[PDB]
Amino acid sequence: SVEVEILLNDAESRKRAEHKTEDGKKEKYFLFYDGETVSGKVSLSLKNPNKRLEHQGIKIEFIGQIELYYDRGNHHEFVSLVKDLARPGEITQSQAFDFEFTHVEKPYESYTGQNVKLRYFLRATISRRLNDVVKEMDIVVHTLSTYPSSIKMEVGIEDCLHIEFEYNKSKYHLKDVIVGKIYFLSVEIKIKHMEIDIIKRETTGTGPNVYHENDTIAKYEIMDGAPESIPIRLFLAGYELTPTMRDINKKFSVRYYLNLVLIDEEERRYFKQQEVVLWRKGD
Repeated sequence: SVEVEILLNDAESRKRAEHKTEDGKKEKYFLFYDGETVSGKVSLSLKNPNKRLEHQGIKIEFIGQIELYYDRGNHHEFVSLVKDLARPGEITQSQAFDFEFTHVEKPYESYTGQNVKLRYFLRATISRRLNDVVKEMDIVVHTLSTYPSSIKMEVGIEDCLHIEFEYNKSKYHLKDVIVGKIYFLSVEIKIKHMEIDIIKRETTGTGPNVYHENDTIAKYEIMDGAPESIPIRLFLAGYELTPTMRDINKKFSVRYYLNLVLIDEEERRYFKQQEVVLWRKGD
């Protein structure tokens, strides 16, 4: 019947960004920042040159929403712009409709998680008696930040095991290098195994319940039994990372931790973790 296309102005002049979809594929989408105008045209193409198409209105929407997987039908839209493009009538010929949303709120970064998703899109809808012809084009949003000593964390019993991990920042951008050192200051118990992890914690809070998903992004092992310091360098740019996302519209958080892990000879596990705020540096 109809083929609806959504075409952005300055299409081939604007930046695209890679973003992983719920499946696992990484597609490229038009990248927008907070505030930016979103404009273009909704293109209608009559499959049958020779045939009207009746409708109860054509409209374009800019929507920003949070979708919780434990409540999948119930979208939480945080920004909705609606611009009606046509009154009910009929299309008797392929044609396009201009649209512009000036000043578009996009407070949060796009996120495709484990129990939750935050996406922006344009939706063009042709209302009809039977079923609406609906067309959605996702667009991706990024949030840039700008920022400016030593941070320490330690693990193990009292007299018999004291390990100290020291690193340069409490904040890192997504291409940064975590520069630190492991100090073995006391080792009366044999150490069977030790590692530094970077962990992504996704916290989704849907209804009375909160769900929690830990994802180990990077696992850096500390070798062979002769524990002196050992310098640590974790290269963030090698990993799939997103900025820290704190309490996004009180629906979910994505936070990152350095997780110090120590397994002794009696097989006792010693854990310590500390939050590092990730952020996106503007290119």
